[PDB]
Amino acid sequence: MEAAHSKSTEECLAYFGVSETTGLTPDQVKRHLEKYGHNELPAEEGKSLWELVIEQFEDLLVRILLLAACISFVLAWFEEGEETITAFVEPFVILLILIANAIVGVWQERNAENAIEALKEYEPEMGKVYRADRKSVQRIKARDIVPGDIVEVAVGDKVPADIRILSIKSTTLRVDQSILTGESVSVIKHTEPVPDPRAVNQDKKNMLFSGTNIAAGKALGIVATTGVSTEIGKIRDQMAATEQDKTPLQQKLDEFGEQLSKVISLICVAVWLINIGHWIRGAIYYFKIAVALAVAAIPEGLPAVITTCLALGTRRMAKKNAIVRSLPSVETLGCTSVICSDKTGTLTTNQMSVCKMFIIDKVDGDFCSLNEFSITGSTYAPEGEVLKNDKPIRSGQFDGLVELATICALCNDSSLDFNETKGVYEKVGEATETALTTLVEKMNVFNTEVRNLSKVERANACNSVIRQLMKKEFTLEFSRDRKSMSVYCSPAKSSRAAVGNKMFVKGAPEGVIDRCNYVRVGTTRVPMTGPVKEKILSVIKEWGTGRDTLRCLALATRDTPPKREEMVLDDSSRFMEYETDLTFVGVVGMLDPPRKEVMGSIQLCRDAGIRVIMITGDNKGTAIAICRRIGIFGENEEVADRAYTGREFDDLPLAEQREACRRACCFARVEPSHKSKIVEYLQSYDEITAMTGDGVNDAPALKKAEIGIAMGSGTAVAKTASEMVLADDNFSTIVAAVEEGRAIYNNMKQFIRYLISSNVGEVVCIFLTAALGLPEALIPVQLLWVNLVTDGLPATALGFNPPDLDIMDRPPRSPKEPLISGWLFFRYMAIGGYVGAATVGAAAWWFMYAEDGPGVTYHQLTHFMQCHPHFEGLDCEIFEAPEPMTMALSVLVTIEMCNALNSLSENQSLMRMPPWVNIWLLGSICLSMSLHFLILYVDPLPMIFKLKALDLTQWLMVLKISLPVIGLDEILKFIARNYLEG
Ligand SMILES: C/C=C(/C)C(=O)O[C@H]1C(C)=C2[C@H]([C@@H]1OC(=O)CCCCCCC)[C@@](C)(OC(C)=O)C[C@H](OC(=O)CCC)[C@@]1(O)[C@H]2OC(=O)[C@@]1(C)O
Ligand SMILES: Nc1ncnc2c1ncn2[C@@H]1O[C@H](COP(=O)(O)OP(=O)(O)OP(=O)(O)O)[C@H]2OC3(O[C@H]21)C([N+](=O)[O-])=CC(=[N+]([O-])O)C=C3[N+](=O)[O-]
Ligand SMILES: [Cl-]
Ligand SMILES: [K+]
Ligand SMILES: [Mg+2]
Ligand SMILES: [Mg+2]
Repeated sequence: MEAAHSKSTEECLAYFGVSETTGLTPDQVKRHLEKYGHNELPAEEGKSLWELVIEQFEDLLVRILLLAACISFVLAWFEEGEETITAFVEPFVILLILIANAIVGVWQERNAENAIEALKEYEPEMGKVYRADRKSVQRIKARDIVPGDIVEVAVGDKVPADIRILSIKSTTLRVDQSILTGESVSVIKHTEPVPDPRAVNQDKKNMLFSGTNIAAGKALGIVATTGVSTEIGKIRDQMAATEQDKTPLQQKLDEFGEQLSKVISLICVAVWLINIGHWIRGAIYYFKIAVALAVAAIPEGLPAVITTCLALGTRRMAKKNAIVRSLPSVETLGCTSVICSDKTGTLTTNQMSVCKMFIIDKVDGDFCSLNEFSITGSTYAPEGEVLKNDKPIRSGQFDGLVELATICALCNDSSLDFNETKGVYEKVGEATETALTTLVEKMNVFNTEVRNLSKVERANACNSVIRQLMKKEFTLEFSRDRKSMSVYCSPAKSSRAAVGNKMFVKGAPEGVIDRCNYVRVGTTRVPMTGPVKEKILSVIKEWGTGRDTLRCLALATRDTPPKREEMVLDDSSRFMEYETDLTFVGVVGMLDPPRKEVMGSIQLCRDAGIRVIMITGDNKGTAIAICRRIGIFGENEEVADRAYTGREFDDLPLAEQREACRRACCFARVEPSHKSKIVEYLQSYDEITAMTGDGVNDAPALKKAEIGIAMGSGTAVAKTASEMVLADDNFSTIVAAVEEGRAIYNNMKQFIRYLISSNVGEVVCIFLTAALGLPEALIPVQLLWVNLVTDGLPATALGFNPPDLDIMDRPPRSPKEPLISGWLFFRYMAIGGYVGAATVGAAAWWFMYAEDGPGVTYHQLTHFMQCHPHFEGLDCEIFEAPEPMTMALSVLVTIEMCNALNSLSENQSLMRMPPWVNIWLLGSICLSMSLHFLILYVDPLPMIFKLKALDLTQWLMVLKISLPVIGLDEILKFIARNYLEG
């Protein structure tokens, strides 16, 4: 039954054809099951391990790096293998790296908890239905509840289906709908049809939504929808539907990878360009250079280096209490352009606070004076002080304030509890009432010593003094008609009727103040006149529709109550006349106040070019008032077309909506799906958006946003949906979390540039040793070992570079900003040209012009393949020698050690930026050298690798070749800052 909130109770009973008095039939329930299925959100299952590993292989660079590992296996099989059988295992290192880099990724994806299973925790197991099967109530499996069933709910029950209320058997039925509206105050339901067929859950006061739970009362209803078709079912349907996008950086690495897949295909054509005429050996040569061509092109270990860089940011962030569940999100938080954030529980403490209160002062003539007070503290904890005119006063010095707190402590069902496990006070009962309980604690009316109390005894210390002052005989409950409630108290002394027993009354100000024939002035009573009533009804309207928009409760007493045996308590309708001839005492103003640090944190995002949008299910006038307090709006700023309710927003034509999401800062009366749209719209303008929330109703927006941030105090659902938890609930840690993102990516830019322009030299070299007939090509094992650990250690040290000073004064980077720019392309083309020649020039220097180099002949080194009169006097097996290739390896090692010293800063001299500033960089160069020394001096490693040679002079030669790269860059660096300024 769709739109059941708008039809009558008879109409709903008629829609299915049932009476309340007797349920559905076994005939009906069987047919309904076959029509509507069972009552359950369907579980969503993760990917199988087979289908998870396969996803690692979809990337092209690993799809071609896999292809090169296979090609190596064949070459390993052939007699070059069998000449040196032990050292054919270079593919296994390739394969092992592909297996490792894939295994860390699957563990990244395998370790993950399900936010839909977290939602199904709101499905109750059992349900109470009346069916025609039997006369009594029937407790059955809630998944067997079909629509049209008659169901019953009492205190503490989870509502098992979306239910239209038929009969509220208690006085009020109070429901906790935080799962849909994000609010915590109990909603008072009714049975009258709500007509608008496009009313939001906040307006559907006659509905009971599956997942929500009953706070107080008992009710009977008829099921409107079961299973996925329910408001909570729409939440997960939009949660399973959303699909998280590719990181902007991972887009570039896919962009970059997609181009190597093409430029690798092209260099293989230029090798075949050797057709200038002006079989196993020929085959092996085409392949043995193709494999090394791929190994020299794709930056292996860059996935390894990137992973450990984020993993350390995860570790440093946890020091600042930001728990990062997804490692790729530590950089996307830097380019956050917009921050969408929930209100209650996020920007505010979600703890009702009594900010202001007043009582009468003077009443003479048409003049009426009020004592107005201010109460500090933004939490249920009894911490905070009462102020009059911003100077602290002692509440118990005002006789009117004594009565005000007595009414607050006695006309109250709520309590205060200190959770020793959590270390924080928690409400016991209604949020609205618990606020009054905390007020009495802050305003220690009878001056009870509370400094030495344990934290558990402090919770109710002051209320318990008042409880022992007067005995609470009975309580006239809250009822919808009068919007008021009362308690009947007897003095519990020997004075009895002389000191007199009293009625204490609290409720909506209009209803109470009408039934107030007197006005309390301290101890004395004065008749309620026109002027006095207006003066108090004036201030209430000011506190109601002001810059402080506060729910006001009127506190009155009845000094001469009716006779205890004269009042009947079966009937909630006589209660209003019972609460008559009252004496007005005072008024209190309530607010879920913003967290201490939220305001300043917003100003910091504004300073960093990040806007903040509030999106709340709370009433609009309240969200606007919290917005002014936070700084989203000005204190006197006339919000006009800048704050919309979900309905007003939905009423705009689709075109105007996207423009609204760019100019509007506040959104209220919002259903869960409304938040996901606004995120989606902001994303349509291609700015990275961040969603902060804590409730279940935020899980759609938390998933859609590129970066979800859940509060620690929030629901599990919200955490499971998001990529970051604020352990300490400190909103300031978001601003700090961004700073890390901006800083990391800057360092990521360096070690990506550093590791890539290292890869570009390995292709210039491998091409030179292939275009010209040079024997000495770098062996793939060297490129691997260097690109993995010899280049890995330095690149990771670029991750520790100092951050920029203005890092938080620049606007967010464009997500499509390219890493290698225009000149920086040339700068690395020139750097790539050098290191490409420096490794191949060493190769020739051994044979041609060296004392231990027997070859010489240069022109014959270029044509050494055939190997007799042209090769006479020289051994052919001397070209396989390991000594001529150490220079190539040691050139590349020393130049990339030096190129890493150029990577500590783009476009800036190291004469001006000494490597001292990054001490980590220098130590990492040492270990790559110390490990390089190891790969040259221990038989198991110089057998796979090359042998040390010309130690006295070769080392000088490599150091003599590697120096000009610092000058090449330092000249290119000076060319850069001379031209960038103009
Ligand atoms: C030689 C080794 C590599 C890995 C290579 O070819 O990378 C190219 C390449 C794919 C790009 C280029 C490289 O371009 C060249 O190398 C041009 C000359 C090639 C001839 C050499 C043979 C004689 C990078 C290396 O810039 C330079 C320094 O030339 C990175 C850059 O931006 C990045 O991808 C950096 C972020 C990872 C990309 O041009 C990139 O392609 C893109 O899609 C871009 C736009 O992104
Ligand atoms: N934003 C808020 N700030 C402060 N309080 C809020 C706020 N929102 C709701 N409440 C309190 O919560 C109860 C929720 O009832 P509900 O039907 O949702 O009423 P609304 O006034 O909110 O109409 P609305 O949905 O906004 O159009 C109300 O009952 C009472 O105080 C109200 C109430 N009253 O409204 O008059 C009287 C009362 N006693 O005891 O007299 C107890 C309440 N209570 O415990 O929640
Ligand atoms: Cl509203
Ligand atoms: K997300
Ligand atoms: Mg919330
Ligand atoms: Mg309201």
